[PDB]
Amino acid sequence: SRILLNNGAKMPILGLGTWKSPPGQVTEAVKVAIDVGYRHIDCAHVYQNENEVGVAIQEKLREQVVKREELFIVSKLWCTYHEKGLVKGACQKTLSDLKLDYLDLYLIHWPTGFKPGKEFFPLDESGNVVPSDTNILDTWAAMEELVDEGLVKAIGISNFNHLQVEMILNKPGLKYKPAVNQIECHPYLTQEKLIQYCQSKGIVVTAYSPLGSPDRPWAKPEDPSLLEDPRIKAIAAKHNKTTAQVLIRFPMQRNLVVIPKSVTPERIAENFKVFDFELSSQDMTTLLSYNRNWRVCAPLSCTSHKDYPFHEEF
Ligand SMILES: NC(=O)c1ccc[n+]([C@@H]2O[C@H](COP(=O)([O-])OP(=O)(O)OC[C@H]3O[C@@H](n4cnc5c(N)ncnc54)[C@H](OP(=O)(O)O)[C@@H]3O)[C@@H](O)[C@H]2O)c1
Ligand SMILES: O=C(O)Cc1nn(Cc2nc3cc(C(F)(F)F)ccc3s2)c(=O)c2ccccc12
Repeated sequence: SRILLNNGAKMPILGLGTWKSPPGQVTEAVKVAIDVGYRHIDCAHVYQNENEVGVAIQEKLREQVVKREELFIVSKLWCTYHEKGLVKGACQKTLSDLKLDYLDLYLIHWPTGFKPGKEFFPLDESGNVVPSDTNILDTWAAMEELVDEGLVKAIGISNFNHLQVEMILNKPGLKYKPAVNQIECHPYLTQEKLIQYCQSKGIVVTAYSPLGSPDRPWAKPEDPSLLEDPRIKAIAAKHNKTTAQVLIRFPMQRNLVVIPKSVTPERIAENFKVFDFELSSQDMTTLLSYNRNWRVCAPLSCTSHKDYPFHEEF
């Protein structure tokens, strides 16, 4: 159920995603997730619900359902906080909201720095994202100070291409290698080259949007829909599982961590019931064959940033 990180800690391979979970419902989702066995929760300041996630963890600690040491809590440094002088503050905001004294894992959320300010997505008069003049290495160094201060046990990156990861690995005077690279990954975006790269460097990959993010706010009706793909439904039916269950078990058999999101109690329980079956060799091969290089997260508004990650092949 856990994968060994390069800081000596073990990370639960199945976690709960919290992007688009309203504060209205996320407290309940987390409480239930913890009741049915989740120990990993994936969070972010930009998700605007960390207080409410905090509320649920604190209550379950107090109910004596779980202890802190058994929980693996992940958050992410948003783009507007890449300046080295802003990083600790941003982490401590997250810590305070979550009502925690440490994070198990803190990620650079995107490789791209945006103009610091109140707005999460600063756009100019004409809709282009306004970048900041930060660079990956300076931001990484700032992430390193958080480990050395005991605020976070591990640090990592998200949405970095293999050259951006290589930049960090080759940093003269590097203090900590990234532990995790969290990237979009599912049968329509199978990431074979970037996964092979990361795992060859002892960097654990976390798969996000594993169900295709049907609730992503820019969805178009003509877009491919993983959960409704009849080819996947057919794999599911043969195993007497749901398509979500197939889609969650798929990265697990690639030695990935996976973080499906739900606020629906029934689905939170369903999604965790994936350690009682296996996908066969043909199933895995079949699912990888559905790759189309289609991304949930890849906005036109960011494509001119110097650090945009998705120009490179991988
Ligand atoms: N690092 C980054 O840049 C980044 C980017 C995107 C996502 N992430 C993380 O990855 C997590 C997962 O990705 P995601 O939120 O984009 O989407 P996802 O997990 O692929 O899909 C979530 C959608 O699927 C529905 N769903 C969940 N379980 C289901 C089931 N058993 N049957 C049918 N529908 C089900 C959910 O509905 P209900 O909730 O209404 O039940 C929701 O609409 C995020 O929440 C976030 O923590 C990180
Ligand atoms: O961030 C999440 O976890 C989910 C997420 N994704 N996206 C699509 C994005 N695509 C990006 C692309 C870059 C890029 F690096 F590529 F330029 C940088 C930043 C972003 S945000 C959003 O617009 C968003 C808005 C609010 C809360 C969460 C999200």
